[PDB]
Amino acid sequence: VFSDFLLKDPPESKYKGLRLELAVDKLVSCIAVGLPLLLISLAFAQEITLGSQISCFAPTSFSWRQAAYVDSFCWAAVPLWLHKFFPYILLLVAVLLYLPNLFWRFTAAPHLSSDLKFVMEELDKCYNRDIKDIKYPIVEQYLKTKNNSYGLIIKYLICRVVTLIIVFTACIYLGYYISLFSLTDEFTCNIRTGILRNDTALPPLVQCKLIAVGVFRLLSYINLIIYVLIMPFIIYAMLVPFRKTANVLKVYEVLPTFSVQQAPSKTYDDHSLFLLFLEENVSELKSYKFLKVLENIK
Amino acid sequence: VFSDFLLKDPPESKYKGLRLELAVDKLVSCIAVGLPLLLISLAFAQEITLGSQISCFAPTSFSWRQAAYVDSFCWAAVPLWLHKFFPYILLLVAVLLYLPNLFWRFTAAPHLSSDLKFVMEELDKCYNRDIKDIKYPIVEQYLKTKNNSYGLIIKYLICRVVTLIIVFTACIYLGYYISLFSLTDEFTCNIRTGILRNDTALPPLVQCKLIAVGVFRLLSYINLIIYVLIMPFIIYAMLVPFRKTANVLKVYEVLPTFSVQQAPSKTYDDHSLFLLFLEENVSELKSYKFLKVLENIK
Repeated sequence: VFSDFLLKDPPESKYKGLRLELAVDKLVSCIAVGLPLLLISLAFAQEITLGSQISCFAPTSFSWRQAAYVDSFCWAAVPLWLHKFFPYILLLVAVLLYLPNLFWRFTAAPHLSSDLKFVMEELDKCYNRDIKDIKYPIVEQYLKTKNNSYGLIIKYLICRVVTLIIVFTACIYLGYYISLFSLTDEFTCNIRTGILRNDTALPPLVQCKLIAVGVFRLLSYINLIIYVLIMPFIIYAMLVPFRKTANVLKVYEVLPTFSVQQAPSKTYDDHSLFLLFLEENVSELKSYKFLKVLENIK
Repeated sequence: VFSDFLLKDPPESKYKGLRLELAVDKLVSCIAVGLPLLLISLAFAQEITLGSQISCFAPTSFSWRQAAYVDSFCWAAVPLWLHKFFPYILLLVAVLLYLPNLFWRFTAAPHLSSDLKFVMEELDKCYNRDIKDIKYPIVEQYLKTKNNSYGLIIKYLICRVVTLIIVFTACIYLGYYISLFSLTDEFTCNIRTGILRNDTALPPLVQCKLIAVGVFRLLSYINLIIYVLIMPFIIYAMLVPFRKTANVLKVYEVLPTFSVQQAPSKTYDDHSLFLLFLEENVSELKSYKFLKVLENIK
């Protein structure tokens, strides 16, 4: 009947902590954000301890400031900018990896939270009414409405694709850096450009060794290992229809007011993602344990 | 009848988190504020690691402090001030981009929040009364009153226009800097002005190379790419009437006390912006899901 649709008695803070993000996605994002931040914090601290990036052997005739000038000249411009922009690139990739979390929180979190709250409220009310009667399937209709939408799934896929693309780009950059800075970390520098061509009082070439190359190599190796370890998790999370989902509704047709589920399908609609979130958050539902034990009774 | 106008029972904290800013606007503002701040923090840290901005080759006859004096002279005054004022300009544009958020929060947030609260309260009360009757359109009148106002839409347009203008000015400045500081980062410096003209003990010219030019170029490239990526979002947000709006009222004429909407129009009035905010915040409304499932029933 049209008597259960009243909403004059809504819960205040009954749920208080609904999980709006999947556990594996949260873990992957947390790792991929924390590791670069900590590693470049370590790099900044280590070079602050060191105080320089490149060391060049200047002739004894040169004074202190002439040696400083040649050091600065050789530090500015085989691709050399890879070693110079490594921490900035790591910050950029860390910020880009943190961005999808903000996008998901700002574009899809409130609607998903409201839908989950409504669905579990309806489930609990229907279970209580049915268990009181034994001493209308609103949830089924809401899921049927969700069966044709495409917004939340598109947002989730966009977040996962952006994260995967950023991770792959970072992996490519780190591998290229590791391959390039492997033979040596020293080169020759020519202090000749400009007016310095005329005078021959300066050596034609000076040996310049790049410092902290080994530390950067170790950080690149760690980042590459972590990223190639976490990439399969992102790939698996992308395949929403093929996730190992446990049908929470499979235990709910024991009640008389629930029909047997038919036509699973669940290719790339909001039904699949919503079912995944419902399975994740079913721990809060009070009636789930009662339904499970009642099913195990028979 | 004139009996539903009582207000002796208002909710205390029923809503608790109404979204007073659009998701895309919030994301654009957050990105355009965070990126420059982090990038100039990186620039400050990097030069603190470096400790200098310009390196000049001084003659061996010069002492330490004479070289420091010529370094300072060449650092002070082809436009050179572009490289000197880059972080200050970035802070200025970041603060100017953060200003519209404060303007919107101080001038339009409370009134919009109150209007939204009143509208959803009226919607919920009318739905409950109608669903109780089946076992006066105050919202329509309030929207008709809002159909002639122009304040909130003017404030929103002012915020968007200011943000777009600041972003475009920053893009122009960054492009000009990138174009200018591309051929070289070194020049010649003349230590002659004042009493130094008479004595010939100083070289007529000295080579001075600007340091951190490549880092500034990379930061400018990143800022320009991000800003030209986010500008179309601002342009789309400016076109309020042409937004892909979903009529939340389209599901509300099922109730007998609701009339069919007519004359959409919605050119540049507060009705369009208020409808956009209502569609964004409809997730909090309890009756929206019930109306959706009832509409899907038929």
